[PDB]
Amino acid sequence: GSHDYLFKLLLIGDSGVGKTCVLFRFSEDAFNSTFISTIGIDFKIRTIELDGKRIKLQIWDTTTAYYRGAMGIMLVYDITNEKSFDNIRNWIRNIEEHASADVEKMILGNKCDVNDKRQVSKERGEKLALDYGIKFMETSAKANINVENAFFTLARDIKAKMDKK
Ligand SMILES: Nc1nc2c(ncn2[C@@H]2O[C@H](COP(=O)(O)OP(=O)(O)O)[C@@H](O)[C@H]2O)c(=O)[nH]1
Ligand SMILES: [Mg+2]
Repeated sequence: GSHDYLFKLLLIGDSGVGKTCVLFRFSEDAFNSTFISTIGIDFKIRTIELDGKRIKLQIWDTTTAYYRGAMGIMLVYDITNEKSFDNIRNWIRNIEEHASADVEKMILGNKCDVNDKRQVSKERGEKLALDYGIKFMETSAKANINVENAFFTLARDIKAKMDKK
């Protein structure tokens, strides 16, 4: 090594988009468990393996002094809620103002399992992401679609930058 890695990640997005479920699916493989109380757990930690190294992810759930340690940000909307998607512009603008200069970013279109109630097309999300030069994927905390993908991707981008300088 013998460097150790702890990446502080932040979930941000409108109330109700699934931030807490994303966090608890990734860290406990749970969704609407009757055994887990989520109140008021501020973060969860999961360790992943990258390049043979054990990377600690400290993932926080819901102005500068708010983005203080954050190295990566998941910008979350709900594919069944157009307004939550529309507010992503605003979240991006806030992050640009108050977060670290080079914070790594990713947009998540969550609840992609609810296809009969979809209000935001995958195409709309992809185009918005492409416009800001931000990575994108559709997720489901319920079905465990792209939740690991999202975190592994962001972590890789943080590590790649950190391993340069
Ligand atoms: N079907 C489905 N429902 C979800 C998903 N993620 C969250 N939810 C539901 O959406 C609601 C809001 O989720 P929550 O995690 O509390 O949102 P938060 O306000 O962003 O913390 C809850 O009823 C969740 O069960 C998902 O991927 N699929
Ligand atoms: Mg929550």
